[PDB]
Amino acid sequence: GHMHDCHQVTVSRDVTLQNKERHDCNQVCASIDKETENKLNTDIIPRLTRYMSVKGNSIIARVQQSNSDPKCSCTWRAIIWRVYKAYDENSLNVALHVSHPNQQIGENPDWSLVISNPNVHCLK
Ligand code: NI
Ligand code: NI
Ligand code: NI
Repeated sequence: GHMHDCHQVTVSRDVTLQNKERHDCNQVCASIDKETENKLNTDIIPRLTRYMSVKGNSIIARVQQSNSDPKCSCTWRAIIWRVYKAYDENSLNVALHVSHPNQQIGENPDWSLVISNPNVHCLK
C-alpha cells in the first residue's frame, strides 16, 4: 500500500563540563560545538550510513539553556531522515558504541539515539 518501511533517527551528544567559573552554560557548552560537529561528520554519520535507505541528516544543533550551573549539562541533536525499520532502536544505539560484536572497549558513551518518527517513506 502506502507503507512506511523506514523510520527517522535523532542522534544526541550529551556532555557535562566543569564550570567552576560559574559562567553561562551556553558559552561553556559552545566551546565544544566544533568538536561535536567534527565527531558527527567523521564518526557518527559514517557508523550509521549502512542503515540509511537514502543518505541525509540535518545540521547538528545545541539545546539552548539559561543557567550558570557549577556543572554544565550540554546536549546537541542531529536528525537522520530515513533508516530501514529492519534496524531497531537498540541495534542502532549499539552501533554508536561498537563496530564489532567481539569488541572489548565501547566508544562514544556521550552519544545515544531514538526513533523520532516511526513511519517515513524509504524513497527506494
Ligand atoms: Ni505506497
Ligand atoms: Ni505516509
Ligand atoms: Ni568569570
